[PDB]
Amino acid sequence: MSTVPKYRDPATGKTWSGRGRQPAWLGNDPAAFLIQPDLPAILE
Repeated sequence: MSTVPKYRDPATGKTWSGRGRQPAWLGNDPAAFLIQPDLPAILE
């Protein structure tokens, strides 16, 4: 494992990571579906 998700579509649950060919759902407003640290990165 060497990469991590960056975006997640709220309509279908699909994900992307800022690498390779960009998704079709990405091509409208990137800020709407970005993944964010809603909880600390020190949790399991």
